[PDB]
Amino acid sequence: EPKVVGVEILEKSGLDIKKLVDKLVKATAAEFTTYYYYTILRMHLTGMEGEGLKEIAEDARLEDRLHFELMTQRIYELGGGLPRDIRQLADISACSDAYLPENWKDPKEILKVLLEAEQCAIRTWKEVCDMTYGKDPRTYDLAQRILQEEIEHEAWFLELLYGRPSGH
Amino acid sequence: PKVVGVEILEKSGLDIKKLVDKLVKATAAEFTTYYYYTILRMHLTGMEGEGLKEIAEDARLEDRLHFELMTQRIYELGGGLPRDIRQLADISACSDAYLPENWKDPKEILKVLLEAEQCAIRTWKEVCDMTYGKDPRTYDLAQRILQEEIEHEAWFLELLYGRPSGH
Amino acid sequence: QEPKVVGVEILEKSGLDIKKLVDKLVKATAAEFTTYYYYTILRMHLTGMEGEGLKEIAEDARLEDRLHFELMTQRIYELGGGLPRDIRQLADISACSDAYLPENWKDPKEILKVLLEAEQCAIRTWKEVCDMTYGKDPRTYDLAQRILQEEIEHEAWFLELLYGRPSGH
Amino acid sequence: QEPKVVGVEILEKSGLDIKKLVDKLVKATAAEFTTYYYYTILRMHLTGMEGEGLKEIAEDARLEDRLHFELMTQRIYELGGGLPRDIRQLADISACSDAYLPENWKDPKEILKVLLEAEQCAIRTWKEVCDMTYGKDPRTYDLAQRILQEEIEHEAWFLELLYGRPSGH
Amino acid sequence: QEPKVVGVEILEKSGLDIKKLVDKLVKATAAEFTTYYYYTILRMHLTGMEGEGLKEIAEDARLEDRLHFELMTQRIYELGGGLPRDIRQLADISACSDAYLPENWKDPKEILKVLLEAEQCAIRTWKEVCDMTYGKDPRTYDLAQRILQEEIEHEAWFLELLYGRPSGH
Amino acid sequence: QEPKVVGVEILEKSGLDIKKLVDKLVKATAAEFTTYYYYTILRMHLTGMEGEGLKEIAEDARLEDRLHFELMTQRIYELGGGLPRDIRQLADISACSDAYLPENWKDPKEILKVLLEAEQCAIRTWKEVCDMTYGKDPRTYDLAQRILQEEIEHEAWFLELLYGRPSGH
Amino acid sequence: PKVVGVEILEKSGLDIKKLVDKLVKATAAEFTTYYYYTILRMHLTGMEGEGLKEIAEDARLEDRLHFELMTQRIYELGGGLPRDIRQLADISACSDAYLPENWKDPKEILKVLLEAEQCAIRTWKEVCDMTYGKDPRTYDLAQRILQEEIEHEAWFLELLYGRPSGH
Amino acid sequence: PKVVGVEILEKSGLDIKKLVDKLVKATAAEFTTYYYYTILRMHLTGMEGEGLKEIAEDARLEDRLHFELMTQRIYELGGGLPRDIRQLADISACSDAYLPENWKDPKEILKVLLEAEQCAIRTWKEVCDMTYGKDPRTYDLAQRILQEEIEHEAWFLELLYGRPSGH
Amino acid sequence: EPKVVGVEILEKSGLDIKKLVDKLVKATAAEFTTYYYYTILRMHLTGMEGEGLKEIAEDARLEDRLHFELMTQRIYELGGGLPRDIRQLADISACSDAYLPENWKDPKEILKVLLEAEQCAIRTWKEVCDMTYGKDPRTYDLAQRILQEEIEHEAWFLELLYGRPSGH
Amino acid sequence: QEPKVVGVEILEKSGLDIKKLVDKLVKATAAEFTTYYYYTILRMHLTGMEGEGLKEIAEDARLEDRLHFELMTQRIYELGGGLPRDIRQLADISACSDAYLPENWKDPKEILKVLLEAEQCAIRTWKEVCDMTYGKDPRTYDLAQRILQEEIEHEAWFLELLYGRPSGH
Amino acid sequence: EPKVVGVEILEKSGLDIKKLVDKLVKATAAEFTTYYYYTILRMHLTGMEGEGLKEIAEDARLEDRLHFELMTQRIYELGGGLPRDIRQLADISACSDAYLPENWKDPKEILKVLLEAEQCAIRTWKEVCDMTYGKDPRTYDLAQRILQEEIEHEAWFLELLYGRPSGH
Amino acid sequence: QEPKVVGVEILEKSGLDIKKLVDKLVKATAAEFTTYYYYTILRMHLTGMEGEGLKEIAEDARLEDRLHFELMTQRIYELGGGLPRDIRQLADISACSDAYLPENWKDPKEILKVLLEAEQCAIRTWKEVCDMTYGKDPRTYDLAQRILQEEIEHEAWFLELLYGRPSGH
Ligand SMILES: [Fe+3]
Ligand SMILES: [Fe+3]
Ligand SMILES: [Fe+3]
Ligand SMILES: [Fe+3]
Ligand SMILES: [Fe+3]
Ligand SMILES: [Fe+3]
Ligand SMILES: [Fe+3]
Ligand SMILES: [Fe+3]
Ligand SMILES: [Fe+3]
Ligand SMILES: [Fe+3]
Ligand SMILES: [Fe+3]
Ligand SMILES: [Fe+3]
Ligand SMILES: [Zn+2]
Ligand SMILES: [Zn+2]
Ligand SMILES: [Zn+2]
Ligand SMILES: [Zn+2]
Ligand SMILES: [Zn+2]
Ligand SMILES: [Zn+2]
Ligand SMILES: [Zn+2]
Ligand SMILES: [Zn+2]
Ligand SMILES: [Zn+2]
Ligand SMILES: [Zn+2]
Ligand SMILES: [Zn+2]
Ligand SMILES: [Zn+2]
Repeated sequence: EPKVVGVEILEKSGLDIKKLVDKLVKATAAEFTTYYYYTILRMHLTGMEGEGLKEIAEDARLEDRLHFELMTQRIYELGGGLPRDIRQLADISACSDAYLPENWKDPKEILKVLLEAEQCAIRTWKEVCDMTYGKDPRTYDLAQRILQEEIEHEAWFLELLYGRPSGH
Repeated sequence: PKVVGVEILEKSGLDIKKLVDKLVKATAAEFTTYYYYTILRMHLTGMEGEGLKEIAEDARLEDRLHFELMTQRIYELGGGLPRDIRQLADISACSDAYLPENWKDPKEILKVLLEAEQCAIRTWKEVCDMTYGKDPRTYDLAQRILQEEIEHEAWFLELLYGRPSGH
Repeated sequence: QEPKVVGVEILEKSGLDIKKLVDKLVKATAAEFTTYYYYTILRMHLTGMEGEGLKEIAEDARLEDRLHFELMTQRIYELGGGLPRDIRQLADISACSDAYLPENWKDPKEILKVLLEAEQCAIRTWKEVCDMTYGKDPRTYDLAQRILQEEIEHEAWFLELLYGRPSGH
Repeated sequence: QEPKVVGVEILEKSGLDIKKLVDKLVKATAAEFTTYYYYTILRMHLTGMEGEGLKEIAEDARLEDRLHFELMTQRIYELGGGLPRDIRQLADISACSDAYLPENWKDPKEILKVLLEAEQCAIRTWKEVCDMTYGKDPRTYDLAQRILQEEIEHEAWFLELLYGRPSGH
Repeated sequence: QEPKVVGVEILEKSGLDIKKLVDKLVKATAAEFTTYYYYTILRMHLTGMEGEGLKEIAEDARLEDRLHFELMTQRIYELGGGLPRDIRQLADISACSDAYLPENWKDPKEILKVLLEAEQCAIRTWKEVCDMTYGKDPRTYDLAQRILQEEIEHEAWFLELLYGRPSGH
Repeated sequence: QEPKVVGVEILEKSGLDIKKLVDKLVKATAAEFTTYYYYTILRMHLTGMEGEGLKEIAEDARLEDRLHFELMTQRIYELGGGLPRDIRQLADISACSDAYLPENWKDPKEILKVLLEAEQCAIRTWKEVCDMTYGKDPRTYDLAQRILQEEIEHEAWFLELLYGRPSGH
Repeated sequence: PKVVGVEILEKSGLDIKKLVDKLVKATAAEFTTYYYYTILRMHLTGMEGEGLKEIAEDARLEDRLHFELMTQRIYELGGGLPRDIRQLADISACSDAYLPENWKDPKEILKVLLEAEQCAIRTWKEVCDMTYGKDPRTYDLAQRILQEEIEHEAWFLELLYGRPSGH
Repeated sequence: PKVVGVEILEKSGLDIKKLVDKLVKATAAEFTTYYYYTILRMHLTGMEGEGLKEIAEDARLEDRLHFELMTQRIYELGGGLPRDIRQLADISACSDAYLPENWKDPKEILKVLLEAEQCAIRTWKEVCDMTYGKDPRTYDLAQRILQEEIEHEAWFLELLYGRPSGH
Repeated sequence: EPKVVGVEILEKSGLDIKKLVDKLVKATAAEFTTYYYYTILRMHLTGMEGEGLKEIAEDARLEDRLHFELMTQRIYELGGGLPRDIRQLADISACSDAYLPENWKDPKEILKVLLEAEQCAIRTWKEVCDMTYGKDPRTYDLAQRILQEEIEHEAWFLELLYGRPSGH
Repeated sequence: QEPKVVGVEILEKSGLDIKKLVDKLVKATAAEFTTYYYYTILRMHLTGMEGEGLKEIAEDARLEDRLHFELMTQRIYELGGGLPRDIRQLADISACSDAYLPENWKDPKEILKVLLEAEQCAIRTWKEVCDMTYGKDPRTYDLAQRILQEEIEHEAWFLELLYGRPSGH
Repeated sequence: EPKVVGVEILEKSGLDIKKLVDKLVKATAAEFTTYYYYTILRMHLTGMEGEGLKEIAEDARLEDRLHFELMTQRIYELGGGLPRDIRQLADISACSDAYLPENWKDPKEILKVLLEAEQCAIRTWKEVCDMTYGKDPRTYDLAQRILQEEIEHEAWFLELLYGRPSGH
Repeated sequence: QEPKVVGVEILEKSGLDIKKLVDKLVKATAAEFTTYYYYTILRMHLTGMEGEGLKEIAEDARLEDRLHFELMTQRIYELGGGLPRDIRQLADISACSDAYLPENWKDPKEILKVLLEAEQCAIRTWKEVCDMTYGKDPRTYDLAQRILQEEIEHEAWFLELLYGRPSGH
């Protein structure tokens, strides 16, 4: 088999690459399911109450799809892969399925689901940062970038649900 | 002069005078919509109506382009717009989208917008039915317009009621 | 009681079975979503000097199929339908068989075969939708026709690679 | 092996004669290619102060007809057909009569007559294709309809110049 | 409560009659909206080889006058006025006479005469607004001045076509 | 001795008190700078589902007012004036009262009231500058008029939100 | 022909022949500036003059556009440019901006630039005074130009002396 | 009419009738190339031919622009294109770039492309030699075209053989 | 009150968030005052000596305004705010007021003030980096980005005052 | 010291008379500057419905000739020459006769004649420069050739308008 | 001499700046030689085998030239410089000269050279990251960015030589 | 045996020594590469208030010379030549002397002298290539002429800075 120096420099640090890839896959799986589940959640932000909220949920959805594309590349660079079956992907997702709630006509119910998904993502990508910190500059940078946007996403929904200031 | 773009329609047994008459009435409604939606958008005020303005604005501008689009086709078919602007108002396929009395309730404005769009859907669907399998040019343009009226209705349905649609 | 939806009424007047249409739309649109996932993996494994040029053709199909998902999803909700609540449901009701990475994937022709079969299924799937909406539902027909148009192109791409059959660019 | 082409199968199921369709497509597309050549010459000879403003209208038609050629050529190969081997064959099978420079070309109305007759032939030609593919072949219909749409516009341009007949811009 | 509108107060302090100003603005803005309709028809009928180059000049005026309508309508509502409830009312209160298609429209000079008279009326109309707002209402003056500026250009275009009078481009 | 500044001489010939003008300009421009700061905080606290849509309107005003600061600052130096040496001086000489975050800011109407009052002060402030420069200083008048024009729009935005009063977009 | 854009000015008691005469002389100076600033910019050489070239270049190009701008207006008012280019030079509102003798000192070039701009300020200010409250079109264009001449003077004042201005 | 753009060439002792005749034959080859390269590109199929299509496409589109470019010049010199499109085919400077019999081997297609480009190089080089030192306009355009034919040959040489060239 | 997971992940590290926000506010305050004071400093880079220097001071001014916008967002994400009064902001600024010097007609006097402001900013943002290093990826990244531009700004003015090479 | 200018040395080695070349360049470039002035007037007077479409062709020539002036002026200074101190000197040394507005300018053919004669002079003028720099001065040749190229186009435009002679677009 | 605070903050950390600059110069020298040597290597990726490979080698070449431009700036900011002579630069390069191989007509021979150059770059920039980690935010960020692209470059050539998945 | 290269054959027919040409091209192109390196260092040391404005002129030359390297390198391979195997070879065969940082670099005139001498060498170098290819090799001549054209401009820039000699912008 071939010498992969991009991997060797990580192994020298004592980094467990199988464990890292496994965490990346679960985190990345959650991004893909988010892209699906946030589609439905955005659709159901209806009425005059929910109208302005759609574009905030839309932004999060599209940015999370790009988080999937971003970290997928890295998984393969490290010698890992995505699950063969899409159902496997759903089952190993780092996060709980962001289902449409029962009383979805109250947009706060939708916002709670979005908020919980984002909070899970924050914990998930923060764990990846802690592992790659001081060992894997490439993975750390990508994971830090993603984490940075999840923090923003949580801040958006916190501002809508509660009266908590954040951004724009 | 020989107009072959018309001859190919006549061969299909399409009544062109009747078609143009329908096109003019449908196109006239697009022009009045451009005027009336201006006033309806202006009065979507307050914190309730603020986000609604841009949705009404999008419909208004798209409907003006529907007028531009089908006006070209009317003249290609040998027809024309009414000589007087008041005639145009009178032959409009749709009822006048007047500002309602309790306009400070934005739902009243949304009701008027919704009714205007629903009329447009029925209007352009009729044109599609006549041109279907006979007039590819007019069908395509009418279909395109109808497609956007469906979207417009869906927007206002989502606002008035809690009914999902688009973006 | 429930709102009047005239965009749906004009379809019902034609005798169109809207529940049956929406069902077909959901299954077709579900296949576009799974394509987006499965083509990702298929594209990743078009490796070596043989597979290098093939990646961007598979990429083009993947990205266009994701936009097919976005496009028809909007229409499904306009018709009063919805996507499955669970992502696993979506996978299961898909109109097409799962485009799994083949066993001998290092032969790029094996991957091309899987891509081709997926596209061929999509052609049949969207053609059925066109036949139902033809002369009844202008909006759904136009969107389904547009999608079908690109699936035909996608098939043609992979036919040109697998066999020596001329198509496009 | 001879490959399964599902984009063709779905057409055959409708009872569409594909050999006859491709033959019509080739003759129509040939006329587009000759238009691109002949309209070059016709445009060149729209001279003087009378013909100056007419050049750009003939130019627009020329370039749009060249894109019609490019558009439908792709579709011909997707259907398993091809362009004629020889360029002279193409000229001979053209759906339309050759748009030759008239004898009294210094009268710009003589040139406009030739342009108009060429467009009128194209309208009839692409309308036939629409009638054949209508309800059977969504892809070919859509493309042919798009082209027909522009030929109708082109005829309208020249009708407005020759006679005083309103149209577009 | 009835709100304090300081953008209006600063005008009242100058001794400006706001009801009279708004009335003039509405009549002037109404003429812009009717122009957009009537110039459509006038442009359509600038046919033949004589009228071909004239279409785009009439087009430019039409589109610019539609933007004049949009521009001043905003200002009317800022001043606490509104457009007429009915579109027929708008037509009736228009500052200018209806720009009807003339009888011998096949002579493009007949159309140019109508265009010119409409522009000349607009110049007088917007010049009056400038005189009223001059030294009192900077916002309305600036907008009216901008519009007047383009009406002067429009008149100059048609004067150059009808007569041999130099102007612009 | 000191350079001849003809851009200033033409103003002095009109009898314009340049020291007094520059003073008014500095105080007006100081208010634009503090607006940029204070609107930042006000925008940040337009939270919840009530305040979400209001943020971008407050944002637009903030950014436009910062450009008003940039615009008139250039002019102040052209007239031989300058900004205060200390940033605390600037705050104190501001033409307008500090747009502090209100106590019950969680009611977005409280924030809107503060925004409205700031804009109303700016309208009065720039209108005074227009009155002084009117018929004497074309450059300062034009810039002050432009700014005033946008403050009128800003007021209209917040009037439409607080009360149901129609304006713009 | 009836020219209503002119009639509205005559009603104000504006002397149009006198106005056009001033406009032509002012516009002529803009044309000569375009020529003379070319030569002045070329000779802003050395390490001293290197940064100065682009400031002189900006003025030159803006002044050429002033010529284009007001030339249109002259013809709208029924006037015209001089038949001969030498006439234009002679009726210029400003003295010829000749390359000075000790041009290798860039301050000499800056002095010539500054004097030309100062003349332009006085020239266009006079036009503003005449058209003020009578001719909105000519006033607006003249005001716009004057505005840029003020900026141009400020640029050269900042270079020659230590006087702050802009960017 | 006096055509001075032609007179300046005649003074150089340039045979303009002979030049135009060569230009027409060279330009005719560009037009046929646009047709024939279409078919050649279509048949660069399989995994072997996939990357080759875009290189053949680039040549095809550039050669069509060569036709547009020199066609203008032919008319400036008082010449014209053949009345019949079949005449154009017959007077082409180059042999017809027919699809070869064993086209499924992409090297067969590349051979045809290469031969067509090599003919074009010789064709436009001849035009450069005639116009060299006499006709700056025609020389410049011919030189430009020749420059791209050299590049086209280099592309196909790199594909057929292992010969380095460009990108 | 609401659960803010973007904050919780920082608290787990042992990061003092009140102390961090306090440092961010003082640093961010200095960026805002820079935007004001560099306006005046740029205006007074006059003559043929100062002409080319204006655009370098302009670039720093505009980039520092964006540093204010950037870190302000983050302050609110962390549950902090800007001072209620603008005068408070000036008083808590991390840096000394970049006043116009007395002999400003010598452009070197202006450059000295600009240089001292930038040097203060370097120390200020470096302190923030040291605190957030290995605990707060989002704040660290933003502070590192800003620091990176302050280093460039100092290098610009060092190249003008002294003959010290840097960049472009 | 007097500096070594190698860009000039390489020309002197060819036996090129640089003083004579610069003199020709100045006279040719002077004609471009006067063209920019005179073509302004000529364009203004292409009025009526006859002259309307002709304006933009005269406009294109005017603007392109102004860029010819800018282009070759740079080269004159690179060769160690300069433009005349006085603008009147420039007019007098112009390679071409002054393109004055003709007496019967209301006939647009009279204007076209003047334009044509000016272009024909420019062709002869720049062709001379090409002949001198040919095989000696690559930079001056290339620039002169580029200009000549556009003058040939300009002559072709006016020949097509005056007479019925084909050319371009 | 002048106070350079951008350097002082590094010295406080205990960072050896002479040693760091020396490593930066050798790393940066390798980027410059890469720009030259990859030109030749790309030229010789000929035939129908090598055609698609040219653009991948082109991308690496151009990105490595930008790595040279990027880190050169930083070298001067730290008070270092490039070698006076270009031949010195070649001799101190961190990497072995990426010469055209003897059997270059086999594109795999070229790919091996490209791969070895990229693997050397990975080790080189990873060393810089390890030194600047937790001491020099600016240098670390730039070196991390470069490393990130070298990892991608290695992954490209690994995918071509062997059948190893990576990116696009 | 070896492929027929017609782009080379047409040159050989002219009697052009291609081996000698390629050799000159390589040495000229090598100097463009070393310029890119050496100008980097020279630009870096144009410090202080004296050198600030000079940096961007040196930058422009550096970047343009790197593109000269890219441009002619392509041509060298088209002619069947190649770049030196070792980068040290390239440095040694360079047509120009190494543009080293001078000892008293803190005087920007010392740096300008080095830049000027490098450009002057490039002018002579590319002029020689033009003389050889003149009337034989249109492609190489055109590229070499273009490069020469920019070296003349580069020299003119540095002549204007070092001495007071007018040039361009
Ligand atoms: Fe998220
Ligand atoms: Fe609508
Ligand atoms: Fe597909
Ligand atoms: Fe056509
Ligand atoms: Fe008008
Ligand atoms: Fe404001
Ligand atoms: Fe000026
Ligand atoms: Fe070719
Ligand atoms: Fe800073
Ligand atoms: Fe000319
Ligand atoms: Fe690399
Ligand atoms: Fe150079
Ligand atoms: Zn995410
Ligand atoms: Zn509509
Ligand atoms: Zn699809
Ligand atoms: Zn066509
Ligand atoms: Zn108007
Ligand atoms: Zn403001
Ligand atoms: Zn001026
Ligand atoms: Zn060609
Ligand atoms: Zn900062
Ligand atoms: Zn010219
Ligand atoms: Zn690198
Ligand atoms: Zn060079």
